[PDB]
Formats: sequence, C-alpha cells, structure tokens
Amino acid sequence: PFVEDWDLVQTLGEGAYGEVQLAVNRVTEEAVAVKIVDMCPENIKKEICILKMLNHENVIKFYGHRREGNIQYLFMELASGGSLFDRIEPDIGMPEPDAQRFFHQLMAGVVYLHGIGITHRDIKPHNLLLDERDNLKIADYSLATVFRYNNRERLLNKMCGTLPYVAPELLKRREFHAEPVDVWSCGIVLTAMLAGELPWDQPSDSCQEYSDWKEKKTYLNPWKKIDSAPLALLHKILVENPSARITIPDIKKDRWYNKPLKK
Ligand SMILES: Cn1cc(-c2cccc(C(=O)Nc3cc(N4CC[C@H](C(C)(C)O)C4)cnc3C(F)(F)F)n2)cn1
Repeated sequence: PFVEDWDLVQTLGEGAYGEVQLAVNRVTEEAVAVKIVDMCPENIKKEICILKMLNHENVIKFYGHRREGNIQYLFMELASGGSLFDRIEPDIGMPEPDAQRFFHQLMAGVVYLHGIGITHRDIKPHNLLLDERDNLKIADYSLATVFRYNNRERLLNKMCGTLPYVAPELLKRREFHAEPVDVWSCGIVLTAMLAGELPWDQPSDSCQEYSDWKEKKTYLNPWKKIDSAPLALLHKILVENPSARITIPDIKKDRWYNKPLKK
C-alpha cells in the first residue's frame, strides 16, 4: 500500500473514522502519520480547516492532505513515543512526577486550543500522544469544533466524546459551555494517570460510583490510591456544576500543580 511517494508500512491505530498508518517516504526516509478516511465530506472539510489552524508544541502538526478518488489521506506529525494510554499501568497508574509533567503539557495544549476558539471534545489517553523526548501532543480533531468566533462564544449541544471521560452537563443540559467539558476530561485523564483505573462508566444519576464521589467517599477506589495533594485538585476539577468547576487559570495556581516532584 502507498500514497504518491509514501509507503504505508504499519497500522498505528483504527477508530470511528478510518485508520492511522505509519507512512515512510521512499526517497527521504521521513516517517509521518497518515490518517486514511473513506468518503463525511463536510466532516473532513471542517477537520482539515481546524487542522490547518494548529501551531503549538503540545498539539499534533498537520502537513497536508491528498485525495485519491473517495479516499482522503491526512498527513500529520508522527508521535514516535506512542500513546499516553500505553504509559498507564492498569490498577497502578504511573509515577506522580511523570503524571504531573504530562498534566502540565496537557494544560499547555488545552490553553492553546481554547485560546484559538477550538474545543477538542474527546480528550483521553488514546488521543494524547508522545514524541521522541516524551512530550505530550494532543491528537485526533475528528470531533473538534469552533466554540468561539469573532470573540463571540457559541454554546454546544451535540453529544460526543467517550462516556467515562464526558462531563455530567452533556448528559443533563440542552446547551453547555465548551471549555469546562475539556477541563473535566483532563481531570479523568489525571485520575487514570495516578490510579490506572477509571472511576465510572459515565457521570450519571444511575451511576453508584459517581454518587459515591459526589458524597466524598474517597476511601473507595480509584481515589484511595491517590495522594492528598493531587486528590485536592481532582476535587476542584470533577465538580458536577460546570459554573462551579475550576478553570485552567486557577488549575495553574493549585498546590499540587506547583509541587516540586522527582522519581
Ligand atoms: C485517531 N487519531 C490518531 C491520530 C494521529 C495523529 C498524529 C500522529 C499519530 C500517531 O503517531 N499515532 C500513533 C503512533 C503510535 N506508535 C507506536 C509505534 C510508532 C513508532 C513507529 C515507534 O513511531 C508510534 C501508536 N499509536 C498511535 C495512534 F495514535 F494510536 F494512532 N496519530 C489522528 N487521529
């Protein structure tokens, strides 16, 4: 399999829309990631438009796109370190200094996206990739949308994301602000990094694990595996009411966020 001067050597991933392949240029040996999409045309039009805007060290770089009939090829920066998902040990997590470093980088990427009026809407460890120097890069803009245009905020109403990562207001409100939704998903990623376990299948009324958290039953898993300092931050992020939820400027003032750590 090939595209112009690129050979598609290895399947890096498969999902909701197509497949991601390792593309090696036959001449130069440059290795990039290629997203292959069958057909949706209005969806990829929006996606390419968002991808062309992205210019930040913690966000995946877009190189260009090629169309071969009904097949779209999206050329992007390769993340040679793979996914954050594969750095999380099930039921353990990872060393707290590594989690803190990845969390600072995630915040840097999210601040950038929010600053250009883009919401990711599917922040999770499978979408958080690592470069050669273990730097976090926010990937996959297939669900990404404009929430601010001409300095005017637009409320969202679409159901999207991944249930264990979604904010409770998506399930309970007709319309909601984009930024607290991405902040909430970052809090679930932090939980996964520190405990190697997700706290609930979804933050709904019927979910006992979610009710346990709202009742402050932190003697339960995954919370009992987390140190008091990052746990205090999680208590400010995983707040049911999005208007009461901590914002990224205040996360940057948090005690754990600013706590010196080393393995
Ligand atoms: C859904 N989506 C993904 C992307 C996306 C955009 C840019 C870049 C990547 C990417 O590098 N993906 C990747 C890489 C790797 N590895 C493992 C070995 C490999 C090597 C040879 C050691 O370098 C790097 C693993 N998984 C993935 C990923 F993400 F699951 F696909 N994916 C856009 N939508």
